[PDB]
Amino acid sequence: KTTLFCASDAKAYEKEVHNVWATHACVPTDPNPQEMVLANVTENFNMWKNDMVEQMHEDIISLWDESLKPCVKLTGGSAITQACPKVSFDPIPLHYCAPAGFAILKCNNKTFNGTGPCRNVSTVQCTHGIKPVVSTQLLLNGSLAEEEIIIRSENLTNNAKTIIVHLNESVNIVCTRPNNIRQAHCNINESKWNNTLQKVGEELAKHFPSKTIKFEPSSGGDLEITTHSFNCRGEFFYCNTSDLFNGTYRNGTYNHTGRSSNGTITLQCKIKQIINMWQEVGRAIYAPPIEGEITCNSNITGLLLLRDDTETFRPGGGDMRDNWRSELYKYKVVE
Ligand SMILES: CNCc1ccc2c(c1)N(C(=O)OCc1ccccc1)[C@H](CNC(=N)N)[C@H]2NC(=O)C(=O)Nc1ccc(Cl)c(F)c1
Ligand SMILES: *[C@@H]1O[C@H](CO)[C@@H](O)[C@H](O)[C@H]1NC(C)=O
Ligand SMILES: *[C@@H]1O[C@H](CO)[C@@H](O)[C@H](O)[C@H]1NC(C)=O
Ligand SMILES: *[C@@H]1O[C@H](CO)[C@@H](O)[C@H](O)[C@H]1NC(C)=O
Ligand SMILES: *[C@@H]1O[C@H](CO)[C@@H](O)[C@H](O)[C@H]1NC(C)=O
Ligand SMILES: *[C@@H]1O[C@H](CO)[C@@H](O)[C@H](O)[C@H]1NC(C)=O
Ligand SMILES: *[C@@H]1O[C@H](CO)[C@@H](O)[C@H](O)[C@H]1NC(C)=O
Ligand SMILES: *[C@@H]1O[C@H](CO)[C@@H](O)[C@H](O)[C@H]1NC(C)=O
Repeated sequence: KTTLFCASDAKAYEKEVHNVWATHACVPTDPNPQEMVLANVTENFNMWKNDMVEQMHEDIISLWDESLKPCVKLTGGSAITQACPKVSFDPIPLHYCAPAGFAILKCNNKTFNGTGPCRNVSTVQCTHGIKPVVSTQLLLNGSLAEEEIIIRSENLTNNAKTIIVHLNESVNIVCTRPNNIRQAHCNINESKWNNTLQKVGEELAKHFPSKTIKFEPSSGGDLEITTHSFNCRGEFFYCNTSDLFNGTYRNGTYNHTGRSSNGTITLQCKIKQIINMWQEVGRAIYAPPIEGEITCNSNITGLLLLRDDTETFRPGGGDMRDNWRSELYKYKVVE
């Protein structure tokens, strides 16, 4: 309804690039924030049409332009060349704050699916701290649901609409390029993956009740959406999830179909230099990988799915506003 500002813990003395950007663009966080409950009000939210998401998307585009400069950027006809130094890159949390005379309304219902009316509301001046993590298929390093796994969609009957699964317990994923230069792998505990994909099948079943629930690898598209892609320490990883989204949930029981080995699923990955950009339609070329071991240890805290008797779900992604939505869903600017 208005333009918001960001607050952060960044420090002007980190040269990590999120820190640099935030110290120029954000104000410091209030050490003790005000929050004002109101259990009577009942207030309508819509996470799928929330202008906080558009403002955040702008900010993160700006951060990546300042920070992860490509050697070449192809946008349509044009090709732009610049210095592409290797940088230190680790996302930090960002708070979005309402300016003077507006407030941010927070929905306090633990199972609120992001849509419709909400009974227990609050007024705050800033959101919680949201780490702007760019990735597909798996949402990393977010904040888990309080109670049960929530299923969010602008419209579950429209199978073109992305489904956000909000996990209530996180699942560890560890990706490494050991000391090819391009070759890397990720490891997930097959047990924890089994467990969470069962519970996700249960919630999906509540919404599609006759049908069998199948998980299957992403069909087609750019490598960025057909693998789980993400930035780790500056380098762009592309990890094959064919052994991860691979399993059936038949009779209130889940059966994993993908290959494990000693109780860990291992995704093969490549570090790539030609990137399809998430900010706009365009390509970006980066320098070859840094030296040594490149490792990220992340929490899978949500999933992005697309639905095709039987209902089949494939990993989705590609529109980073859904990443921001998965965090901003309980908030609304007012007044
Ligand atoms: C229903 N939604 C389907 C969908 C599928 C695929 C995409 C979108 C949307 N895009 C999308 O919405 O852009 C936002 C937008 C919206 C409206 C108008 C313009 C732009 C992307 C369009 N950009 C290209 N074509 N170059 C494409 N996504 C990626 O390229 C991607 O994620 N790359 C990547 C790079 C690095 C990392 Cl680390 C990473 F994790 C991922
Ligand atoms: C979310 O809840 C609303 C009612 O609050 C309901 O109308 C809508 O269908 C639900 N959507 C999903 C994806 O569960
Ligand atoms: C998370 O939610 C699921 C499904 O809604 C439920 O079965 C499970 O017990 C919950 N787990 C935890 C750790 O709260
Ligand atoms: C969402 O789903 C379908 C589109 O397939 C359509 O009936 C309408 O847009 C929506 N329906 C409901 C119940 O929201
Ligand atoms: C879940 O993973 C463990 C580890 O391999 C396995 O022993 C167990 O049988 C699996 N459960 C399934 C596939 O339902
Ligand atoms: C992932 O690996 C499988 C089997 O190794 C292969 O068939 C599939 O095409 C791969 N997908 C991508 C996007 O690399
Ligand atoms: C599941 O994994 C196996 C081996 O890891 C693979 O052969 C199979 O094609 C995968 N399922 C699908 C639907 O791709
Ligand atoms: C997730 O957070 C951990 C701890 O801050 C970090 O080491 C890891 O690299 C993060 N993952 C991504 C993809 O940013």
